[PDB]
Amino acid sequence: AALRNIWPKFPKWHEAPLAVAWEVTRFMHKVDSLGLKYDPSTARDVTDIEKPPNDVFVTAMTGNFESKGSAVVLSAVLDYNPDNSPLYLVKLKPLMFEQGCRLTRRFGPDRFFEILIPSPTSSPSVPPVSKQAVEEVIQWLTMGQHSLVGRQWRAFFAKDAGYRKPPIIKERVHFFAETGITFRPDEPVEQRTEFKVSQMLDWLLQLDNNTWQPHLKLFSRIQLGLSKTYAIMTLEPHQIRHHKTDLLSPSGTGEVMNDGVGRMSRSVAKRIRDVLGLGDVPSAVQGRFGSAKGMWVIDVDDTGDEDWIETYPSQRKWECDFVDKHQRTLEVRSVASELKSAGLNLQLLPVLEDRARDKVKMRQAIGDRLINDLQRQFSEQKHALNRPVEFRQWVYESYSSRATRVSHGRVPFLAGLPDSQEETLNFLMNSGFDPKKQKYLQDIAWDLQKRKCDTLKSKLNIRVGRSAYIYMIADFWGVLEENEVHVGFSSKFRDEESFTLLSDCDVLVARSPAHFPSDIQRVRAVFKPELHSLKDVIIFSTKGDVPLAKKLSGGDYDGDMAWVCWDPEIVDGFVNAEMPLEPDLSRYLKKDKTTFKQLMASHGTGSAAKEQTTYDMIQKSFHFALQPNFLGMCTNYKERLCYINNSVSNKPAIILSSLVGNLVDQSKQGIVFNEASWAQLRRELLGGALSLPDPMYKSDSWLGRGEPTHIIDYLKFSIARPAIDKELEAFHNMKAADGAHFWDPDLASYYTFFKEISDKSRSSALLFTTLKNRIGEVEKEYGRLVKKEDPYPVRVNQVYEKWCAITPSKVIRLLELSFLADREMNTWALLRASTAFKLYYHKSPKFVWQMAGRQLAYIKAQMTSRPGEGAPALMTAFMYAGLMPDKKFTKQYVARL
Amino acid sequence: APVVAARLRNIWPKFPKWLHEAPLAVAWEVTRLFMHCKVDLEDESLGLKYDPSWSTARDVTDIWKTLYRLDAFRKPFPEKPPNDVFVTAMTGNFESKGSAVVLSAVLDYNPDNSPTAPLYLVKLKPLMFEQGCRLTRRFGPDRFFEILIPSPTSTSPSVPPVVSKQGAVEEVIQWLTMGQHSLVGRQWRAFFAKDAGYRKPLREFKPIIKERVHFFAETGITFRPDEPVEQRTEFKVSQMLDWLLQLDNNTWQPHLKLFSRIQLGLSKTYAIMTLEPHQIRHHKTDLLSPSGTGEVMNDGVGRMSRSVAKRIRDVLGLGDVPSAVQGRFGSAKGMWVIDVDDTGDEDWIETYPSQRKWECDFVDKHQRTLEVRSVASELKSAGLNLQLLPVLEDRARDKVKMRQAIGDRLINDLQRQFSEQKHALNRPVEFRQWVYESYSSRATRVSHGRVPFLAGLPDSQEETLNFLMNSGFDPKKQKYLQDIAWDLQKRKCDTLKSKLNIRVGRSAYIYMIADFWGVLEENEVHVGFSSKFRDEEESFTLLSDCDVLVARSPAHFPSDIQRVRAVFKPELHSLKDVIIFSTKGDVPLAKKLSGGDYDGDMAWVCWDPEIVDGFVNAEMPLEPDLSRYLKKDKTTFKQLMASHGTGSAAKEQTTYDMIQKSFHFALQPNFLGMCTNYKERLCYINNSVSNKPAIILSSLVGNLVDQSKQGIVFNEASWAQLRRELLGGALSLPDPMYKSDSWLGRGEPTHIIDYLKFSIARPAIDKELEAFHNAMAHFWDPDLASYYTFFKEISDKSRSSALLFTTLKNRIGEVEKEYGRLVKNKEMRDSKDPYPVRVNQVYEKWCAITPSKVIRLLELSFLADREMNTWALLRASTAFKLYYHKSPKFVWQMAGRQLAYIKAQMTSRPGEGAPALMTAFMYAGLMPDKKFTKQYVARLE
DNA sequence: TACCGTCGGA
RNA sequence: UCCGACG
DNA sequence: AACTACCGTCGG
RNA sequence: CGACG
Ligand SMILES: [Ca+2]
Ligand SMILES: [Ca+2]
Ligand SMILES: [Ca+2]
Ligand SMILES: [Ca+2]
Ligand SMILES: [Mg+2]
Ligand SMILES: [Mg+2]
Repeated sequence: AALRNIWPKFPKWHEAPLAVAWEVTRFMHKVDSLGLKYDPSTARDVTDIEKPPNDVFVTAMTGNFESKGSAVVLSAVLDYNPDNSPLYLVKLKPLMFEQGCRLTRRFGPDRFFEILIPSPTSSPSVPPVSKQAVEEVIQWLTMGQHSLVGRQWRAFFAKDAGYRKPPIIKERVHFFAETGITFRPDEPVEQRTEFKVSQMLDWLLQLDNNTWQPHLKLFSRIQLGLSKTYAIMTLEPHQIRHHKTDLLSPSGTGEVMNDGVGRMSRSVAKRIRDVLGLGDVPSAVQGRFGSAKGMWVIDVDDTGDEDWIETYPSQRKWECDFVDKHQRTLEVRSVASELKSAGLNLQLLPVLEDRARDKVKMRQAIGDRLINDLQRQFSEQKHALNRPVEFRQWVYESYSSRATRVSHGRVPFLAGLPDSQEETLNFLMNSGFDPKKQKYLQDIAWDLQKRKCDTLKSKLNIRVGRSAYIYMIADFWGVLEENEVHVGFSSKFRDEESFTLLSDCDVLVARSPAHFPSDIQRVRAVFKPELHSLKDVIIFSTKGDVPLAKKLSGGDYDGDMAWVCWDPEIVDGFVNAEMPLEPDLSRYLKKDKTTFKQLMASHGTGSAAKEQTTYDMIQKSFHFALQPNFLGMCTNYKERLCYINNSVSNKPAIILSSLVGNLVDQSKQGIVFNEASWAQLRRELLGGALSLPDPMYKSDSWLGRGEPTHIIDYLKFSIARPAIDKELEAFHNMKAADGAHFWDPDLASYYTFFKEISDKSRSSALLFTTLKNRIGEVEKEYGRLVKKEDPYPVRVNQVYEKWCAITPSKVIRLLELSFLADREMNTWALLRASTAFKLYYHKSPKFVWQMAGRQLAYIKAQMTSRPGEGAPALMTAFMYAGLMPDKKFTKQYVARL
Repeated sequence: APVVAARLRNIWPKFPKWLHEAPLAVAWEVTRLFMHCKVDLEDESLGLKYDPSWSTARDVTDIWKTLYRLDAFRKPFPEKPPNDVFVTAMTGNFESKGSAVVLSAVLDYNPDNSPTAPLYLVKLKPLMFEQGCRLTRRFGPDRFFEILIPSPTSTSPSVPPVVSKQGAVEEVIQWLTMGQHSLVGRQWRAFFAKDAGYRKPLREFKPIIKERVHFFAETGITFRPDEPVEQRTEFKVSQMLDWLLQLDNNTWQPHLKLFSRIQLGLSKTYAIMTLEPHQIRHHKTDLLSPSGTGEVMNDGVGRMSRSVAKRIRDVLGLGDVPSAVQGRFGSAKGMWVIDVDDTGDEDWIETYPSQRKWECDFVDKHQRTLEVRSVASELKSAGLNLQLLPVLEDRARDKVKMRQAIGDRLINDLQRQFSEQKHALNRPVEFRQWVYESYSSRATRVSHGRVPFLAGLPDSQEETLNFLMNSGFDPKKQKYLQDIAWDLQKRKCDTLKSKLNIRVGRSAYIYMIADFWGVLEENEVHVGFSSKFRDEEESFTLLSDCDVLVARSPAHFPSDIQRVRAVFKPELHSLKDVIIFSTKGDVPLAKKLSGGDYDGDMAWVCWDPEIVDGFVNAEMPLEPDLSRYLKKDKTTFKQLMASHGTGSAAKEQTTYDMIQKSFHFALQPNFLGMCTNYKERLCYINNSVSNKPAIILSSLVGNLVDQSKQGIVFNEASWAQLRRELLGGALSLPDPMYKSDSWLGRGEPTHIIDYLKFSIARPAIDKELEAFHNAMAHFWDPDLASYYTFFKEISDKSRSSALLFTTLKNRIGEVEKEYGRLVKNKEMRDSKDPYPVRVNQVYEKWCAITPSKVIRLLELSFLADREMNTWALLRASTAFKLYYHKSPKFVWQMAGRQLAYIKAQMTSRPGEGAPALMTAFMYAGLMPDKKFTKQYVARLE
């Protein structure tokens, strides 16, 4: 309680633009009758007054916190303050641009403030102040306004942000600015009318027509207003087709067959392409529209050019009138785009094996694939090392630097070589060095492969080229039969056969996470020309008793993606399983069903009652949301117990699958599940208080007895590790080495050159001896500071600074080339590198290459040039970074040779 | 004409006794030098003897160096064979990885008209690689020799009199075919000839029609009477042809048609695999029309097993398995498509009668080897051409509409291609990406193992643009780079206004195939792509539920473009990058397309709705009977043999008769060109491709393309008579106005081509070039003068340095003046020395400019490539200082390389990254990263 | 004054 | 442009 | 002390 | 880290 002054105080020193106030307050970095005064508001860069970029600042000052659909964000991080004298330390983050949302577009980003705060229901770090208290924290966040940068902030939403480092579990809480110093009673940022959270929520959800909803679920729908989305277009009432019924089963079971998905007209789809700047028209988008959320797919039957969209009951999360423009605006979160290979995750393996007709054969196949994959990998690197052009291509494919190059506009350099080992190899190879000839490169290439082996031991990867995660859609047009799916691609899906569609074959579909044996299903891919224009989506039938998506771990067509696999080896043994009869767990899982109406009865009728009920929902929902979550604990418990049983289909496996199936829906479903319910369910149905071990596959080595038997144990320890160990032993054998050597007669060329001049001139000899000596001093400082585990980059740079200081008559002017702004590009730099190489190449080779790699590459390129054999090119750092190896050149050139 | 016969006795270079020991590659390349340097190979004054070193040479320069020691050879050496070729000729038995070493010569008429002078001058070409063929694989590339020779029936004014005024044609033909020709130790006998078109005479020795003639080496000094290239067995041309054609079983064929099938043995192909007899299904009947017309519906195409397709992918290194290949297999020629019904794993192929061009037993393994000429591969956008436009207008439901559209399309296509280059020009990273996507240099880079240079810059203008931007030059700040981009665009505009190749995004040229499986109804076609076919608005992986136009070039009849319905059949989904026509109906759709079929024909396929939707199909034309003018010589091989009798001697004589008779037939003047041009002019002046004269001439040229294969005789008199009796007289029509570069007509253009070129293309091109010229910069760049400044300051305080600096200055103007004479002089534009040779001579003079510690420090003599020393930097800088405005082309072409070096040196900034000095080879293996260009620009904006 | 279209430069 | 195939 | 916190998809 | 299921 005495939680009475957590936020920074606002002084009357109170007329500053909101952006100016927050950035000035950001002083916190820490000064509390000094003559502080309001300097003369029109700044366009923060430096003029951990830094907000100017573009953000201009939009904050002049753009009303909005630009290109991006909103400036008032985000803050709160962490427990160490001192425990009679709580949190606020750290207002820099102003940043984040994608906007319905609520910020309708009321203004400046009126929204988001914080990351430690959960009060959490852990040793939690201060004793643990001895209380949660009600007091929740009251602090909800019951009252919060003053900050001259605005009164009220809380209206909370969501789990997960474990965060000050590690503890932190909540994201959202606040709305209801009033302020610049605010007006009953629009620019400064001239803002005062609006209560209760009205802001009533605008979004139209509570008067939704009091029948469980308030917990209603509260969860607030997330639609905060969904970060691209505003595409606004549609007119006569352009919106609200259906009053979903597509239902033809078998009369009553099941909804298009849960979450509707059609849009082809023109609407075109506007999406135009607004988002997309190479083609998207077949389907994940979006929001009024109360509706889910997927929209092009009506392949739309021949006109008129804009329209439909909604369905399964999509509309609350009764909406769709009157306000912002409730009629199509909002896209993502579009169905070109697919990539998915591989096979380990959760799928137990179910795949559980459903195999021949478990021994299915195991044998997965293992033979992995052995074939690892053997290919090891063999390809060995072949690549033989030729620089081939090794450059392999080194480029193993690690991606484009992100690092784009952010820097160049390959970043530490001292005389690029930061990364893979860039050091390519850079040095581009200058003519050979890994099989220059030991320095040989060693580097040895590290990377040795580190690559260590990455394989840690993580088991079964990669299947013929798999992909794909948005799921339902078949509005009735062309697909119950067990048929349609899959066409927007481009070539490449597997070392290639595909543009799937036709006349079986496929597996699943959703991750898969738990029940039926959470994977085998189906027949049939390409229907009627659907040819829908690409990068998989289309399920709308016939049959139950929608196929429902079978995929309770899936639907509202944004769900399916794992789709058409690898014939993985598919052919699979035997479908009926959906499981889920046990009754109500003894352990209590559902709070209280409706908004029931909440209101406590207060009466009319605006005053409704507003009270609304702030009630918020506080109660905050309590629920802050209750410790057990999804992860129970998921891990299931993994450990199913491992022990080697079963995913027996009685405890179904129980745990049903349990975790309800723990994901916890916020929307109002499911209560505390520590005591977990202890009771374990005691009565599982292994009681016993703490379960971790599966053996969770460590790098087989620490068990006898040969591994669990499929994941078998693949990681009986297939993968022995193969990896065989390559490592081959690599360890190195000892064997007509070999790679540090010495390169090319790199001493400048040294020998200047030695001949020095022998005939005393004046030049003195400069040479000085140079030789100063280099010696720096090599001793490298031994001192580099060979000292303050940080390693800093220490290398420290020597590099001393190295670059080694500086030098027509001879001096020709050596120094003063007109060059970058002294590392003059002839003295070459000479220094050559002389250092000559004197320290065998004693201390890393010093020479780390200090002078850059110039050694220059010397090498110069020396290996041959008259009339083409021209070496001197690339600028920027232009060098934008180039990549040409895969076709390597294959074509290698074939010729 | 025995005066011609006199000048036809010492045409080939003599093979001296001192070179008999030489391997053929030696004899060839040694002979080439003697011929190029004007030294007599039997000159006794030189004391010539075989150098034993030549037998082990791995570089031709090593052999020629020995000759250049002699004073007689000390003129620039002739173009040299690449080293891998030469080694292959010396130790590889003339074959490497499916490539054959080729022996070729070019002949031109001797300008000397002495009665005793050689009629022709010979230039042996350097050994080279070309793809092999069945005949070179079966008998060895070293036994084949091909020449280009002037056609003795040429009527050009340039023909000497000894032939033009004389029995000369009969004497030349007899020279070619009567007996063996001695050359490099071997006896060569002609066995095939084909038209090689109009060729300019070599400068070393007015276009003339030349023939390509192929000789087989029947024997030679090292040959053995009845393998390595040197130990070869005697073999007669008559026998080699019998091996190819199995003449005993083909005497029923017209001998001229039989002769034309020799091309199948010479077709350049990749040998894939050899199938066993039991894997080969010879069909006795083609797929026939279901309506009983007898018409063949799969003319030239058959099925292969899925495993055969896989082997093709493997052997050729393809990304995926190709649905269809163009190939040869024994006597069969045509297309083979994967059997979509094949689920086994057994190798097999099938042949049809329409594919088999002679009766072949398929016993020999070389007659059982699938050979691939080409595969159906990823498609690209096509465009219109001058032949389609009049037919598209003829068939248009609204001529005025289509006319106005085609034009407005040309206009918008020009605007997008100018607007994309103008945006890209604003940032160097973006222009580089645009230049890289503009052209393809991968092929050249892979062959030379680097970017080839001419003097101080890459040869390509595209490579030069990127090479100089890679060193930091901006194309909006340096005029030399702007000028290069300008010239490049002009050239493309010139091509548009000359060829009117209007781009149509939704169009492609696609191999045609027939539907073996009966799923396509008549007038339905199936098109699936192997990957996304992009068009700015829409992208495609297949075509479904739309109308398409299909056509073949040459298109002449109104019905040579056909509008049909694209229907995607899931049964055929695995056949990609081909267009499949129906095998139902009375006539195969392929036949309607200028008489086409499925043996390698490609169709122009258009699915652009604005172009498709106005088109109205025409019915097939009522063709005239032209037998009065086109006379087919149908003489069979059997009939030829009756002149001689039966048995092996008779057959051998008949075979050589076929050859000589077919040479005479092949050397007769061809009228395809004249009659096609006549049709163009007539249809132009009438502005009609559908009236009676248009149909007659379309039917005529339709017959003359088939000429050599059909035995059609059509002489000058018959052309005249044909024009007289059917076409209103033997006239000489005006050239269309669009043949000229500016509008020479009166008033507004009337013909659609005139309209598009002169009303649309020309004004728009001048408009774009006006706005492109306004969206763009100086020659000067202070950075490039940094070294020049640096050294004036030194040489302002040193007399010795100043003397050096002045000699450099003076000698640069010396070479500059030489550049203005050899390259700049418009007079030198035509000279025996071509542009590259003239540049190099100036470059050599430039590189000859050459510099005590200051000299050592400038020279860096330990560097093997003096062009990388600091001197080369000072030289380029000074030259730039002096001539950046007066002679920009000179500075950049001589010193561009070092200028690039100085620029990258000067623009480097401390701690702002490191410039990278790439090796020439490593530089050529890199390509722009499109994903980097887009990611970086987005961060910038 | 004697053709056009598709590919490729081993 | 030149050279080499092909339709 | 010692129990004990999930999978997948895209982007950055 | 940032969204999303
Ligand atoms: Ca869902
Ligand atoms: Ca749902
Ligand atoms: Ca043909
Ligand atoms: Ca044919
Ligand atoms: Mg659901
Ligand atoms: Mg034909």
